[PDB]
Formats: sequence, C-alpha cells, structure tokens
Amino acid sequence: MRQETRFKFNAYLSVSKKFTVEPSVTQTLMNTMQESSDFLTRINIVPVSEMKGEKIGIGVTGSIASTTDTAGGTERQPKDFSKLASNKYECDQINFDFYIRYKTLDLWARYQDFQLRIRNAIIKRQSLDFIMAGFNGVKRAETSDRSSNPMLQDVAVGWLQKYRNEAPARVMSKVTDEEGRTTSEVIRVGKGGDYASLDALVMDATNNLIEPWYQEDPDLVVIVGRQLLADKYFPIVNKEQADVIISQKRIGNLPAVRVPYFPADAMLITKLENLSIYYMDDSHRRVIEENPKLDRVENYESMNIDYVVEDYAAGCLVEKIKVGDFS
Amino acid sequence: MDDSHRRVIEENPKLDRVENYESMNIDYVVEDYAAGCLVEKIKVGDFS
Amino acid sequence: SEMKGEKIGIGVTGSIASTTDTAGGTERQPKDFSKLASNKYECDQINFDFYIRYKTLDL
Amino acid sequence: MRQETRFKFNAYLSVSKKFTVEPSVTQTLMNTMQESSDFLTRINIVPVSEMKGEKIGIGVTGSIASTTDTAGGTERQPKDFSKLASNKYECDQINFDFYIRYKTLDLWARYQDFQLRIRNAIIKRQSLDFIMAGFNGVKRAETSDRSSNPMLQDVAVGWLQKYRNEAPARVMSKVTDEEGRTTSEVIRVGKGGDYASLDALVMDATNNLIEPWYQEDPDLVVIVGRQLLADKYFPIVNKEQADVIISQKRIGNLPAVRVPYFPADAMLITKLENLSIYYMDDSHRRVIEENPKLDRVENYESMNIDYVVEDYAAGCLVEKIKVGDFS
Amino acid sequence: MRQETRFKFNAYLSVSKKFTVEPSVTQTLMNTMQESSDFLTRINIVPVSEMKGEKIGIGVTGSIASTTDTAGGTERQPKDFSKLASNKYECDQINFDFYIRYKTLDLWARYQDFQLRIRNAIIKRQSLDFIMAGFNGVKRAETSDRSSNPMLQDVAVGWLQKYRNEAPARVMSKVTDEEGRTTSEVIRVGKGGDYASLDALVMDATNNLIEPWYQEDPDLVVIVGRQLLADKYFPIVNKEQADVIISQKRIGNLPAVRVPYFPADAMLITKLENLSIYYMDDSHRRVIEENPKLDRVENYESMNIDYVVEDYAAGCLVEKIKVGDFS
Amino acid sequence: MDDSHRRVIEENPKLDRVENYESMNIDYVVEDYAAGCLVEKIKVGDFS
Repeated sequence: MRQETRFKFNAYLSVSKKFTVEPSVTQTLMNTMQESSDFLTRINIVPVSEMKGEKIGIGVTGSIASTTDTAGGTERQPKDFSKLASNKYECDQINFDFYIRYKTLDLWARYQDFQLRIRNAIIKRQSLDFIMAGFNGVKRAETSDRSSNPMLQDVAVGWLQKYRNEAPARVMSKVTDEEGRTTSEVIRVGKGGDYASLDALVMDATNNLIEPWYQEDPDLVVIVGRQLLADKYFPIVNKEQADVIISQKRIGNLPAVRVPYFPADAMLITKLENLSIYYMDDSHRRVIEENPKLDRVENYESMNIDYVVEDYAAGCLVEKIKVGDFS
Repeated sequence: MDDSHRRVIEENPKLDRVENYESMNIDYVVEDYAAGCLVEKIKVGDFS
Repeated sequence: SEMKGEKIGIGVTGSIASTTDTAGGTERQPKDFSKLASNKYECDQINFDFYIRYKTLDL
Repeated sequence: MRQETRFKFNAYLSVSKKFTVEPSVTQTLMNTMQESSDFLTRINIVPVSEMKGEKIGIGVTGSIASTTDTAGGTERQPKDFSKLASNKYECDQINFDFYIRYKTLDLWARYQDFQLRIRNAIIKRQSLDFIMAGFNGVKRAETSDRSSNPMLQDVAVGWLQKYRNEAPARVMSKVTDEEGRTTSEVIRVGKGGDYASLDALVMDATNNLIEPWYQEDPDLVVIVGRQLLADKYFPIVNKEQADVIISQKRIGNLPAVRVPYFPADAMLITKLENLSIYYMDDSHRRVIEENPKLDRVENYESMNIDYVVEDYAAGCLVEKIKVGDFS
Repeated sequence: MRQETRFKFNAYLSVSKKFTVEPSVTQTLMNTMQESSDFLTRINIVPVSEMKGEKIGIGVTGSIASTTDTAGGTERQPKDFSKLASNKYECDQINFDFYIRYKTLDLWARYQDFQLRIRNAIIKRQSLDFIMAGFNGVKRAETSDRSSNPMLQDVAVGWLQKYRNEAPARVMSKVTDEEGRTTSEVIRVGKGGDYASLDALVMDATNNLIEPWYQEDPDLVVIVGRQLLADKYFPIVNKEQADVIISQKRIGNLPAVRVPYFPADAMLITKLENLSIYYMDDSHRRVIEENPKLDRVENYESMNIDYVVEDYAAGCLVEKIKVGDFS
Repeated sequence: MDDSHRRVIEENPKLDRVENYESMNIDYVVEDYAAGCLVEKIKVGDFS
C-alpha cells in the first residue's frame, strides 16, 4: 500500500519465528540478552520503529468460512482476518544506572579476564530484571523510589495489570452472590473451601473463561510461582510408599512452568507465545562517567520498551489464592 | 450520433458475475409527415 | 456529427414546375425545394447493462 | 474465470449452429445417427462433460435496455443475461441389447454386403427409438418391462412429462369453473363443444399461454400427431369442387409437422430449436457375446442421455383433445 | 473515457489562462477583437464545439476535506468536484449587417490606407456592440426591430436577465414586510431612505447575499454604470479644502469599474472572471453584395454566441436604485 | 474435486482494506460404515 510495501505485495503475487529488520546495535544487545536466559527464548521480543500505533498479531486464529448463494441474492461480505479486542501500545523508556567503587574496581582489574566477566554479569542482572519488572509493576510513576517497592513494582505496567485494567471479566478475585457482592474476599482452596484442589480450579477456569478457540490448543501453559507449586507437591512426597511425578510437574492436565519473583497468590493460564515485549529500534543510549566526588566510576543506560499481551482472549489469571482447611 | 459508443466491462467477484455496460446515442425520426397515416383503435367483429 | 439540426430529406418529392405572367408585372416565385414540417429533431442516450454468471461462462 | 476460460476470455477482449469439443467415438456415432433421420437434424444434440449441473441457453431472448440518471442519483443495476425459470438437468443411462440367431445370421452372411446393411439397419432402428421414447415415457423405472408398455413408456422422462411436472399453468387439461373444478374432463372441439375448430384452439392457446417475447417470433411450429391432422384435413378433400392446400399443411396460422408415435390426443406449440437432448461425452459402452446356450450372437450397448426443454416459457401443450359433435 | 480522452488521461497519470482548440478563422477573429478593447481582456471568450451541453467550470472553489473512520465502519464517499447550481447553455446566432453608399466609398477610396481604417473601425464597432448587447437584452425575439429598442435590448438574453430568471434570491429589487409585500418600490438611498449611503448598501449586500466561499476572495469587483459613480463622487469634490481619491474609485471597500451603456439604476458585485461568453467554433459566415438598386455595397456577417455566467452563487446584483433626500 | 480452486483478490479503497476470496469443492466421506461406531449422549458422574 505504501511504495515499498506495494512493491513487496506485487512481488508476493507474481527462521520464520522471530523478527529482524537490519543489523544494528540495540537489536544485537537484545538478542544477546534473550539468548542469555532460557525463559526469554520462549517469548517474542519484537523491535518496532514507531513511538505509538498498532500491534502485530501472533498466534491469533479465527474461524473463517461460510457459504452464500451468490446466484441471485446476497453478496459475499468477507470477515476480518486480524481483528482483536483492543490494540494500542505505548512504548516508554526505562533506564538502568550503577557504579563501581575504586577499591573493588582495582581488586577486579588485578586478575585477567575481568571485562568479559563484568559484561556477562551485567547482562544476567539485566535479563532477570526485565522479567521481575514485567510480571510485577502495577503502574509506572516517574521518580521511582526503591524504598518501599523492593519487588520493583513501579517501573512499568505489567502483563498482570494489563489484564486487570484492560480486559476485566477474565480475572477471578472473589466469590460472590446475587445478594452478596463479596461472599468471600479470597478464593479458599482446601478440604472445606470453595474448591477441592488446584486441579479442579485450573480445570473449570480453563473451561469457562478463555475462548473456545484457544481452549482446544496443542500448546497451553499454566504460569505459576514457586510457593504454590511446592505447597501442592509437598504432601505427595511426604508419604510412605515412584518419583517421576516430580519431573514433569503437570497440574490440571496442563504443563506447568515457574518463573522467579512471580506473585505467590496468583496464576495465569495461557499459551507461552501470546505475551510479548516490544522495544524501540535505536533508543539504547549508554554513557560513562568517572567523577571523583565519591571515587566511583558510574554508568547510565536507557532503553524504550513496552510489555504487551497480544490477544486478551487467549489466557486468564486467577488471583488471591489461599490454601487451608476451613472446617 | 457518431462517435458516441462507450463500452466497459467490470469484474466484481463480490458477486459471482461479470458485468458489461454499453451506451449509445440514437433518435428515431419519420422523414416526411406526408406519405404516412395510421389508424389506432379498431375492433373487428359484429354489431347490431 | 451534431444534435438538434435539420432532417436530411431522403425520399421526398413534389411538384415544382409552374407558369407566371412575367410580362404583366408579376415575378417568378421560387417555391421551396425541401419543404417539410418541423424539420427539427434531437438525440438521446440508451444503455444496455447486463451481467454473465461464472458457471454459465464456464459452460 | 477458470484458467483456460480466463485465457479464452482475455483473448476475446483483445458452423455456429451445433457444438463440438474433440473428435471422439461417441460424438461421431451421435452425429451419424442425427444425419440418418431428418427430424434429428432440426434439433440440438449436445455433448456435455458432467453428470449433473447447469444447462446452456439457446434461443433465449430477454429485453435488456433502460435509462438511468447516473448524474446525481441512483446507480445502474444490470439485468441478468441468461436467467431461466428452472434449470437443473440430470443425465442417466439407457441401454439397447439384442441378438441374432445362427440361422438368420448364416442366411444373411451368405450374400455379400451384409455388414453395412446391418449397421444402417441398427442405426435407423435406434434413431426412431430415441424419438419414440423421448416424446412418450412419463417416468423412468429400473427393470423396465415391455409387456404392458409397448409404446416405450418407461425408459426416461420425456418432454411432455417435463412440462407436466416441472412447469404447470402451461398445460391445458380441463375446462373448469369457479364452482366446478372439473366442468369438463376433456376438451371437446366440434360444432357444439368448447371451441369451433382446431384453428381457434391453437390461436387462443398461442395468444394466452406462451410469453409475449416468443409469441412474436419468425419461427414457431405446432407439433401434432398423425390421427388428428388427418381427422382435420379429411373432410376438406371429401367434397366436390385446388389441391395445394394439402402440401403446406398450415393450421392456426402456423406451420405443422408430424412425428411418429406422437400421442394422438395432444399437441405442442413451440419453436423447433427450443427442446434438445444432452448426452455424456464418453459413455457409449458396447460389448459382444457368442453364447451357444440359445445359439444366438448377442450384443449390448449403453449410453448416458437426458432430454431437456431449455426455456419452459417458450411453448405450451394442450392435452386430451376430442373432436365430435356434442349436440 | 472516450478514445482520445482516455489516451490523454492515461498520459496524464504516468499561458494557462485562455483556451485554444485549433488554428481556425473564427477563433482568430475573436482573438483580434478581444485584443482591441480593455474590458474584453479581463473576461473569458471561450470557443466551444457543440450546439448545447454543459458549461466549463472556471473560478469555482469549495470545501472538500473530511475525515472518516474507515477502521470497521462507514466508507469514504467523495464529494463532487464541479457541481454548480444549474448548468445548461444554449448557443444561437446573431448577425450584424451594414452597407456603404457609393458616394462615401468613392470619397474614401482616394486617400491611401482606407481598407485598414475601415477594418479597425468595424472591429471597434463590433466589440462595444457585444458589450452593450450583453449587459442589456432581457429576451431574444426574432425579427428584432430597432425603433423602440435603441439600447439594443432585444438581441439575446443577457447576464442581468440570467440572474433575474434563472436564479432569484440573488437579486434585491424591493423592500417588503410580512404584511407589506411592497413597502417601497425602489431601494431609496439617502439621508432618510432605506440606507445611509451606497457604501453601506454594497457592504451589507456582499455580507448577506453571496456565498461565504467567494465572500473571502482577493478578486471581487462592483460593476456599476457612469451616472451612479458620478452621483456618488460629485458632492465630495464639490467642496472647499486630498485629491487623489479620484484615482482608484473604491466604494464599500471594493474596487469599482465602469462599462458603457450599463443601466444606471443597478449594480452587480462579482469577480471579473466569473461571467463569460461562449461562441461556436466555426460559424462566422460572411458575404458581400453590390446591388445598385439603391447604389450601395452591403455585407452580411453572422456568428453563433451565447452569454453565460458560470456560477450563479458567485455574485449578486441590486436593481432600481434611487438616490434622494426623503424628508 | 480436482481443478476447482478459484482465488481472486480485490483492492477497494472505498474502505481501507484489501479483500481476498477463495473457493474450493470438497466433500467428507466415511469409507465403510463398518469398522466404526459412536456413542453420543453420555454423562459421567454418580447416581442412586
């Protein structure tokens, strides 16, 4: 439709898993950071060349077929191919900034091969930081302080908050009644609670909430923290009588993965290629400084990113889970 | 009217058909009003 | 090559010969040659518009 | 629209009375059978390459002209070019099968030039059979017996039955009244009947029933049997007083033809290129056999055909005609 | 669209003020006539090749921009580019024809260079005649007499009558009331009349009548006769006291021009390129004659023209203006 | 059905979209009605 795009389409007429445009520095750094960890491998880190606009669709499927009597009657109105619920992403900047003291710098520089170790260390410290900030982080507020927000809850809006304030009716936070708007503030799961066990929970959740299309899919994952998983699998091992059941770690007929710093009282069921992060093409600005006022060598780096779930009707999350007995 | 004949063809797969439009310019005319008459309302049959 | 003009007279006859007293004082009156009533006309447009269906086209 | 068809149409952009596709055996046999008789010459025998679908149009005419103020107003909706009443043909097989006894075979083979005579004889026996079965033959029933159906009334649905059970209100079978649904079962035509003579009958029939388009046509024929034609022209000759009136044989200001085995009590007014027969391209399967159990040499042949009237609004037929006096 | 038009348009895809079709005889004469006077220079004399059609749009503007939600909703319907109020011109012939007496011709033939002088004289006599006939001339009537119509007001329909009959509500000729259909016959302008002075008149007229598009335009002129201009500018100069105001002659904050024979009791506000005259391409037919029956050499010349103002909503005129005191 | 696959693409800027139509001819069929059965209305659970 545009000049180059019209040419490419006319040419269409007459690895395919990740997206590249041109070899630059920020793309290379992002690719390195992805290859570092393992969880970033199973996710889409997309470079975009715009400050605000439309998102692309990945793993979206909609039934497109019908039959119409074109012979003397109505016409054929085609259905849309990529029409999602709501799609408007807004990329924003976040920046890291640190310093090394002269003493520690000298101690490290004494031995050989220190630059490579420092590079690998900062890359590893950065990737896990992306994850931790993404899964937490209700809202973004300028001049973020790390006094009362140690879990990094103020950098940018995360996937969970995206689900919370962008597409409600896909979350579960209370047991209610037609007269009792809050019959139960917390979803008790136990012998006497509102469920039998986590299996029935994830089962009826994946039955009711998510759409019938993705419901029948060869790929679904139940992202859950570490406290809840261990709380479920501990009473199994604490018995007297088969140990393979600790290797696969399936719950509710669905494979389970665990990511660090995930909130303990919630779990999100979705396909692992549906959520993604977008980053501006060339915004990785990095500067050094060697001020002696505090005898420290400091550095600043800034990058423009934005987390985004592609199709909100893909997965759903349950929040405020509490296991007990409730006699 | 000479040099007035516009023929175009369209192919709209929205319906399953191929359309064709043609436009010309004509007018009928009797040369002379003499050498011609006509009778209009007749009814052959029988009467009293 | 134009509209609202004159009717090209094809197949029109008549009687043109006569006689006059040219010496008495009168003069020869040249009766018209193409004498017609309401020699004007016009032109209008007419269009044929039709579609052929795919199946029959294949046939 | 299809590949070859799209190419042929694009080429269109930048004898014409019969249809051929490719030189094959069944087409050659059908052409020979047509050239044999005379009535088959004035009819369309069309080869088709499908077991079921749409029929082609021949001799169909519909007024296509208007004028529309495209300048600031409505648009131009084109009218259809070939849209008939109902059009869905279904080809089916019929087969001939006979045998020659050894005695007759020997007697014939004794004299020279016997194969050509046999071929011409069977072709002649087959063409007239096509006609006889086409004009008669209400319905098709498997395992057709020739005990009580000597007029070949069980092979396939014929043109007359097509008119009867496909497009009613184009037939005439009873004189009725608003209170008497059957005021007269049979259409009496005589000095005291419901008419004056056959001329007035065919006249008001061609006035009322058939459509105004084909009504004003340079080609129309009144197909009638032999008994009725002779019954009409006999009292003319049986008088005492010009003999050319037997050569042209016009009735009701329309030329008249007669075909063998046509039902005596009916007549059909229509143009002689409106009705037709379709046949599959390659279905003429023929096998020989020389079993001595009954000392006869037999042969079987099968062909897939279907009779079809193209546009039902072309002609109309009157049925159950009876001439008398009716004082 | 047409052959030549489609070719030229396809070429377009892949002095600019006057129109020339082809070098001919009538176009050349019209050009040499226009070059004579100054008023004809600031006007469009267009050659057309049709006896009746639609008028070329010159100096027409409008509001064409818009914005529509194409994303899942309504479509884009373009507005027309050139759609005026009423556009149907009808050209027809007029003819002037004079004669020279033998005495005067014999006298002129003595001094050399007489043919050129006669040619220039007749050209000047025709140009001013076009003007005078165009601005006057309510209606056309065959066999036009020149006894009771000395101002040449019977040749053809003029611009003023065009405004009068084709598009009312753009002309003001009476001050009325809801009960008084004619409270005052003429628009009295004076110390006690219906207006303060001509300036306020033309000011509120150009405020109300004409359209807001042309209302704000750098090209507007108030065509007025000679009597009214002098009536307005005489009491100013007839004082005792600032003498350059006679140079430009602006009224109502608008430049004013004067043309001969313009009706004294009316004025017309509009742009000077909005009104125009069309003429047939090849209709200038001329013949000579030397009959001594009245010893005079006569000539007959005929040309097919038609006056036309392009967009009626461009300018407006006021009629029956009377200046006085009205105590 | 072989040789029945019609694909056309249209570009109508009247809306801001590019349309694509494709038509094919298919029919599902079970080979033999033997070697196959099905149970339709079941409900696992508990009863009296």
